[PDB]
Amino acid sequence: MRIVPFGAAREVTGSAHLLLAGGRRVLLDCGMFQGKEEARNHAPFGFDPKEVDAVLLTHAHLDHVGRLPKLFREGYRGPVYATRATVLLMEIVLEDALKVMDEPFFGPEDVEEALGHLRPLEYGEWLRLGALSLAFGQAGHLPGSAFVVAQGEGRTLVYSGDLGNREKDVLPDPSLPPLADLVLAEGTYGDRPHRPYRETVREFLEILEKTLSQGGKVLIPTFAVERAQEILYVLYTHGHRLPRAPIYLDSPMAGRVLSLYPRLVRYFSEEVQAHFLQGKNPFRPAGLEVVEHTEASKALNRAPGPMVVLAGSGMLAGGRILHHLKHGLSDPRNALVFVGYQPQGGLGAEIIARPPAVRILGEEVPLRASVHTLGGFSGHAGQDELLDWLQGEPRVVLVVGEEEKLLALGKLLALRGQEVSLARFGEGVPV
Ligand SMILES: [Zn+2]
Repeated sequence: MRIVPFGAAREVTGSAHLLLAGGRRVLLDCGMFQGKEEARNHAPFGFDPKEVDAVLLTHAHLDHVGRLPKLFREGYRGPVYATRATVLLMEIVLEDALKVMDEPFFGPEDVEEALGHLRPLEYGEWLRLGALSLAFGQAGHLPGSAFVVAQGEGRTLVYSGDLGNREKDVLPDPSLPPLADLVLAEGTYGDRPHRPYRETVREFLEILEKTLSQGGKVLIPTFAVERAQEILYVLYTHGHRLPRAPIYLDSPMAGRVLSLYPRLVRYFSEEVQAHFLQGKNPFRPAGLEVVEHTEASKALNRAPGPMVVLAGSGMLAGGRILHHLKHGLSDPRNALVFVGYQPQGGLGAEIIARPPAVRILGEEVPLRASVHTLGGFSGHAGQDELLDWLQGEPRVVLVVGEEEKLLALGKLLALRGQEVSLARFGEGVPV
């Protein structure tokens, strides 16, 4: 038994790892490369898709599912297991990827073909292929998120996928992994832990209080898959002490996802499940409004506050949020609140730099609006949490993250007495 990395090796995008054991060949995740590496999506998988017996999916994010349609595109026709949640979320996610995609590497034909082979698999359910036994573990990174426990040949392998940030309240706690012979783990935040959730929420409400009372606009760039609605959960549960203001979820995508949430109750925390039981939907705070078209979205640019606005892209790589910033950043009474990680060398980091003005949609705009960075809202397990999850495991191979982060995590693991290595593309590791 051995696992072969085929993405997310000394990098963060591209998750896909071939499991070779018991004459069977299981594909663990199959995501697209993003950012600067985006062209690699056109390159070859590094293995014959046609020779895959089955593929498992940890969660619906593009960086872990994005290259599945390409897998079918080239022949593969086996089953693709995932949680109901991961399945339903994937449809929304992929149809959007198709639509919002400059240079395609797969077609609509490849999409339904892929969606068509998806087969449900829930936490604690065991799959069997030859002597190989597979099952999903609770990851708490998204609804339906999970880590893979592969067991066979007298060995045991644990694949982490993306471990969530246990401190938040929407998803349930990640599960400790079973003691394994080998753990293929992520390290997005191998260098540092996040600011505590609790105090992050507090600082969050603080910002809203001040901004909303002076009739300002609270701008919140956000991803449409889970971050957008988690922010709406906070609003929903602290909305009793917040000044009245319309809440605009300026992202059709984010809405579709929201609509789907009620159908996913089981996948959330006991707290979130308790609300749904009282007949209420904690993802819909008062005055919530989902903006469908550009016309209304642009009117919000020139609409006096107070108002809370949410829009993507979450990395500010484009989207309606730019238009909101282009017209809301020069008023000191408004507040920009980053709730997601901002890549370096981007407008995000650039804005946090705090120059006198910034370029947006071809126009240097004075930066007076106050800026904030609430990292406590990260959906990834921080370094302290990483060390916890990984505790006790004899051997660990690192994926997902930048060399440095992974090395930082590595060093700590090593000094702890654990064996470790950063995965390499192609170079398999013995389970
Ligand atoms: Zn993810």
